[PDB]
Amino acid sequence: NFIVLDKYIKAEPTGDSYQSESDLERELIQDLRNQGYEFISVKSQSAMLANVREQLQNLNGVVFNDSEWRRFTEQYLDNPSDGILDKTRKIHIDYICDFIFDDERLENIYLIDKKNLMRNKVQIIQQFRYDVTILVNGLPLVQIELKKRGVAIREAFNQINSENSLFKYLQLFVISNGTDTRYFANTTKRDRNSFDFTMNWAKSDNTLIKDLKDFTATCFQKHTLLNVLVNYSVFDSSQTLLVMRPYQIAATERILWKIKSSFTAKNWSKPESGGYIWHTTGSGKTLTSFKAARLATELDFIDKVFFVVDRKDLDYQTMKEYQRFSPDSVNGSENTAGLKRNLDKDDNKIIVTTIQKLNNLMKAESDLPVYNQQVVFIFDECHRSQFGEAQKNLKKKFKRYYQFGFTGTPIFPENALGSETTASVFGRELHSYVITDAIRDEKVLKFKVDYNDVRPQFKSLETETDEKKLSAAENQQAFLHPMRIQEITQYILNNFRQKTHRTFPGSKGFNAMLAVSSVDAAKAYYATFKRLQEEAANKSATYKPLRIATIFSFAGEISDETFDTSAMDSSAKEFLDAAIREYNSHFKTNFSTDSNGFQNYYRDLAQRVKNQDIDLLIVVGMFLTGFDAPTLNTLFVDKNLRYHGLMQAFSRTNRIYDATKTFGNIVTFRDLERSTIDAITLFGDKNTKNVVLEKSYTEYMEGFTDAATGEAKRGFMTVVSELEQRFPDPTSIESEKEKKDFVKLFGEYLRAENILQNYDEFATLKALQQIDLSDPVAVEKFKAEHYVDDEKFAELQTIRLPADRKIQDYRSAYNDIRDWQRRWDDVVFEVDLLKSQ
Ligand SMILES: Nc1ncnc2c1ncn2[C@@H]1O[C@H](COP(=O)(O)OP(=O)(O)OP(=O)(O)O)[C@@H](O)[C@H]1O
Ligand SMILES: [Mg+2]
Repeated sequence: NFIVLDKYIKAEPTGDSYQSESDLERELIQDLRNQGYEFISVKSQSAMLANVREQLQNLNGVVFNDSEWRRFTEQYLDNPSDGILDKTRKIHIDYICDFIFDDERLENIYLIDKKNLMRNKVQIIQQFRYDVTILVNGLPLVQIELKKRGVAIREAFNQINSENSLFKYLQLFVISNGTDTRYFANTTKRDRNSFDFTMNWAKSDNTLIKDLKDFTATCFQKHTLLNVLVNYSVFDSSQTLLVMRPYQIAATERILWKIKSSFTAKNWSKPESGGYIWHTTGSGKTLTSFKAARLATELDFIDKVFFVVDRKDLDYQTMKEYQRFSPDSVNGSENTAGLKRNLDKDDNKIIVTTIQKLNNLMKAESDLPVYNQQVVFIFDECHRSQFGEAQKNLKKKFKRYYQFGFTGTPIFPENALGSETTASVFGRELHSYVITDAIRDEKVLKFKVDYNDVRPQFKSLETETDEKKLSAAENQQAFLHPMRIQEITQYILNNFRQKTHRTFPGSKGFNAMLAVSSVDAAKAYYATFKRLQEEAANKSATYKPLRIATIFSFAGEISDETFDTSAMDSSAKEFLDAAIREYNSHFKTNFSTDSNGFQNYYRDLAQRVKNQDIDLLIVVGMFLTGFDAPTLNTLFVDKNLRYHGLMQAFSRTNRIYDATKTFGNIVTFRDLERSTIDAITLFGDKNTKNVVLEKSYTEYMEGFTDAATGEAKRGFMTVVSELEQRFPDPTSIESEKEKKDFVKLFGEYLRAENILQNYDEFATLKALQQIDLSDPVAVEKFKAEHYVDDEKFAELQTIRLPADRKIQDYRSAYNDIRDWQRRWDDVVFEVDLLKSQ
């Protein structure tokens, strides 16, 4: 009985007017009542408290007196000092209070029955703003915000903890205009707080369920809702609440059903017992897989659950997270001691480990009791090389097992390259969520891939398709040639802030990575960066330097780098040591070259790249696979990437953040265009690249038509033209209609400008807006910096952009109309783009 349905029957309108908010609320209440949600009238905190007393007393089979209830309220349920985070902690972890009565007996008082869900009492109330609140055992856990049919859901979200304090217990938010319904977690954290994280409910085929009637009839089925709240909502060690998306739940629950059905049939340790999940890169594989293992421990018939990852994919939050379930057993090292120690932990089913360690252990160990136990394996995006050996030993040793795997880049026959196919190893595909689905849902970002062809001397070298010549090409004469490195480094320095959206004043923006071909490349780059930055530091006292850092150790798959720095040669070792010394100096930290020091350097670095304490990370093969950095928008690539490695590296930029991050920038100094198309194609079909790859500069300036949606889009020059024709201003106002039309138009302007900030052509056009009128030192400087010859420099002067001041006036008027709107249904303001500018 899956809560993400294989088949659902699109319901019928009554009807029975569906236009207004109270109409939506009427049908919502009626439908929920048909679904077994008792409706009650609660006008106060007092009445809520009373109702809760009733439900909890019934649920726990106990009766408080007024003194005991008051004490229970003040010290556990209703603590005045409690915030939202404390209530979430109470729902997810601390949901049992061991209470001392007046007669001095001790009893466990549950807020929720998680063992038997349906014993829980669900109820509904309405607003005491049109809202409908779902109470579980009296506690409000769900909030449905209702808006009129006309109201744009993104603006509705844009609009909408203290008192009444019981509403701190809120876990799940849902907001509907009746055409569309979107759910999102309740939290105080602000980094997941944008519209991009709101979610549509769906089926196993990931077909969306937009409207309120069907959302209600599916997501709001008591069994579905309660399972989403209790079993499908992850609370991490940073006290962040993440509600899972339908594809994550579908995959997870299908894995659970698979394990159980395979156990009932006593059919195990063969491909048909387990399964694989194809979840496109960035879709949340680590979150879901770890969650699945944790749920798999809840099966009584299972003795042990292995959750296994690749040390290559480790980073700060993830290690912090694994530490509590498997103390000091998860790291870069080869040591199996922590693994075999956790393996002996009494009354404990979960073991997190790295594939390296599991393989080492399975190599060294023979008679381990676990081999004979009923075991579940969950593999999270493991590289092929280690995985094969691990599989050989796994097959030979564990006698009763169900193994599962998550990947965003499966192994088909056509990419086999010496290894076994994913299907051969894991058997059936239990669920799929592909790249095109993810991009359709906006849960993942597109790529803008561009070869920067600025360098004629090195061009034929950068276009080389032959594998052997490329290997031979790494030296000071060809790829590592001082001028090439200097030109690239100068480009990256010059265009960094532009790429990363640091350009407009006071803007926070993003950061970037530089992926390179080898250790010598990394060294050359770091050195050149320091040199050029010191020179620019001389040239100007107003220069504001970037913070560069690097990490690497020793070696279309991306080559793994061990955490043992001893394997490095002396030159690299000394350069890394020097780099860590400098890093230590600036950041006031102590990390050393030794195993532990380098391990903690890796950790601290991951952390500082995630929060933008470091502006550009110069890496070779590290952090190119699993690294999670939503604020990283740009990857610079001097390296040969193909297929799964290509997709995995590029995906470092694919994390959604908000309206500011439109897509990830991939700026390459070697021609990757063909490899990009091949890679995207392998993992999709011949049309996949059109959905994945962003369109051209010319298309965004002059207009085009999107294939997937079918909609026509302006047309930034068209937008600007309409701004000047229709709104010379202030007289182009004052009526309401003109205000509205202007808000819509300028909205388009802001979205288009924001998009075009990532194109060198537009950056150049904008750049040209200071320049000349007498001394052409800055003219030739403009030509050299933007690599623009005279033939272009002539035409760029012909293209009229609107004056900076006119833009400022537009922006301030836009903001004014917004503030006024606070004190119009179709209209959506760009809050996110505004708040930066
Ligand atoms: N259901 C969700 N709700 C909120 N945030 C989510 C959800 N699922 C994933 N995320 C966020 O998306 C980001 C990427 O998650 P994650 O690294 O698990 O994806 P992945 O597919 O494992 O990535 P990769 O393919 O690089 O290994 C994380 O920061 C995570 O917090
Ligand atoms: Mg991951």
